[PDB]
Amino acid sequence: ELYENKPRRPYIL
Repeated sequence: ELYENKPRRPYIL
């Protein structure tokens, strides 16, 4: 729904 795509693009790949 929101910007829940944060754990898909972690600071450390």
